[PDB]
Amino acid sequence: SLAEIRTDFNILYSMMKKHEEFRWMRLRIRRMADAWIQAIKSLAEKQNLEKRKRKKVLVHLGLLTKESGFKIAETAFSGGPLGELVQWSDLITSLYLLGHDIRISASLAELKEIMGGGGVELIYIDIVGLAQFKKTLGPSWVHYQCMLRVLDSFGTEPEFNHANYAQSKGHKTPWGKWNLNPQQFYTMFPHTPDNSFLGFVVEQHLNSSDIHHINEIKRQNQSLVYGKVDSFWKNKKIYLDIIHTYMEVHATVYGTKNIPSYVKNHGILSGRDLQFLLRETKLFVGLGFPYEGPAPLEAIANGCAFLNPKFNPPKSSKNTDFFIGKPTLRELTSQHPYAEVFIGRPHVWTVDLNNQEEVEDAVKAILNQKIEPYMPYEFTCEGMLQRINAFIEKQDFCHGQVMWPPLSALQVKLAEPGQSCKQVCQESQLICEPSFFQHLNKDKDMLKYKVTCQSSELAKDILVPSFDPKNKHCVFQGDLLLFSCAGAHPRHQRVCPCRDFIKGQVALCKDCL
Ligand SMILES: O=c1ccn([C@@H]2O[C@H](COP(=O)(O)OP(=O)(O)O)[C@@H](O)[C@H]2O)c(=O)[nH]1
Ligand SMILES: *[C@@H]1O[C@H](CO)[C@@H](O)[C@H](O)[C@H]1NC(C)=O
Repeated sequence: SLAEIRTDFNILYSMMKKHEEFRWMRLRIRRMADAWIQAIKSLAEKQNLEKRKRKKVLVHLGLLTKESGFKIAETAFSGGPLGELVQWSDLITSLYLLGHDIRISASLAELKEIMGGGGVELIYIDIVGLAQFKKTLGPSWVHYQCMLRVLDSFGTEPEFNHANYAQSKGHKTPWGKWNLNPQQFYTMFPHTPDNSFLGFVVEQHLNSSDIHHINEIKRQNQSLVYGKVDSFWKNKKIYLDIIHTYMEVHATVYGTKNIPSYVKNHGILSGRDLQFLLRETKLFVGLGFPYEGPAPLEAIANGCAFLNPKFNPPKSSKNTDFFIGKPTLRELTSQHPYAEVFIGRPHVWTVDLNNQEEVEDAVKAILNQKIEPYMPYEFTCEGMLQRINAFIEKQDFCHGQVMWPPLSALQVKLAEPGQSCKQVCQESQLICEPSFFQHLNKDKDMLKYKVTCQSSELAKDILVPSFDPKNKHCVFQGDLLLFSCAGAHPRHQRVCPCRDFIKGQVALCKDCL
């Protein structure tokens, strides 16, 4: 009944052989196996993994069901989308190494059998899979809703999750409306503090001697374009011509008349051959699309600089077809906001693609830069293992455990008008902690944080609790499902729950382990 760390992948390989659909994830795990095993042993030596209850975990890969009809396994080796399979691979591996009892499903039949078998304590599922869960189980699916952890790359904001409020606000999207605790949504990058950051591991294969003699390994004038689809290259000729002035321009593109004649195409590469190419490459070139993928972090892990297209105005539902109907109003300041804000120079140059001088200076700067391979701790094997272990042991929506994060981590901030709780926490080098809103939502609570309510009313709005400092009037939350880090009050101040984070591990407060 106690979890024991696993240091051998034989049982896992055996589980993943039972579906052809898993082939790409099995090959990824096999390439990263030595790094994973080093990591679970290191975590267990540093940090108490003893006396954890072994959980029966349902892992339902909705994106791999026939019923979903996505053909993601079918395109996995021919340049189709891999972001979601990267994350699923690293989640399954983490659960397995931590010694949990994983039951993998990629069919309605398996979903129903596993849930039928009882004893399920935890459910990892995607958005397509969640619809299938509700349909397969029927009305008692809600009996399990607190055990759901919903892999949702781009995030779901409270205003979209609340079905009745989303309708009241005229949101016409099919997405959202699950009425979950929004911390139950597991994102690819830590961009949505209303949600939990799951992430993944950045694959690299530089041994200690590679990292040291990286200046001698790298072709100093080799650039590689990020963009495995020809359409991504539309209207990039002037940009690429500026880079071609200084560097060879390599590509990994399928099929192409958006691609200048001078570009050295390798076509779609296997994982190992891509990694070898990144090891050789000085500059990884963003075209603007796709948004918030793993590929740039792979380049940075291999000592490549990332040229990150800046978006002014920021891209969102208000101006970008891709974002219309997504259950979020979040704006992207660049192709890879994580790379921009949490890594930055010298590894990431965030440049206006249109500004020829800024692009030319970035390329010339990057050529003159010393290579330092870098991975943020949260995207290492040991980082992800620490994060998902903390979530499994500590994160409880079923009212069975102590409060987490602990109240001790609460730092109240007042957001100005036009400023969200996400923004005011961030610019204090903190992060919004939506589990703390419940402590900021009445007169006697506001006194503790030096806010004085002469008058107060209740509103069912994402923008409250709010404070008019001019009138000393407080608006409190009437619908607890509408507590939201996202959203700026145009008139009043927001009362905002912030927490600290372990540096390089934003998911976790300093006292959260
Ligand atoms: O020729 C290639 C180009 C990319 N990739 C991989 O594709 C994965 C997904 O990265 P991307 O950011 O392109 O995300 P996607 O759009 O597939 O979700 C990364 O692990 C890359 O290593 C690959 O295997 N071969
Ligand atoms: C890059 O470097 C190679 C080898 O030093 C050189 O022959 C080539 O002309 C360079 N190409 C560009 C576009 O700068």
